[PDB]
Amino acid sequence: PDDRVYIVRAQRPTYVHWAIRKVAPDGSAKQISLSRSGIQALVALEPPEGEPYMEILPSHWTLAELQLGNKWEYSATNNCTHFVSSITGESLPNTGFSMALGIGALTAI
Repeated sequence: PDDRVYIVRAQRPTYVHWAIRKVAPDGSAKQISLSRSGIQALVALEPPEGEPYMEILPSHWTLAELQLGNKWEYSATNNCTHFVSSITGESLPNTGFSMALGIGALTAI
């Protein structure tokens, strides 16, 4: 019940990565966003990366965690901003796609 959950923002070289992070009382953290396996984008845990942008509800974590391993169809109009916004209801600037790299910008697992 003491877990805190945030939208986090990580500036990457070609685009802005958005994620959801859960921080435990002991300061350990988990983070979910979009990654890829080869050419397949997907929802995945990732190392905590980036700066807290906005605190949100614990229930938002559950929504993200329930999507782990789902496929994602990655595009200019469907990227990490949309993943986070669809969970949280928060508007984020559509900064979350790399025109130069497209899906290549996502971290490989």
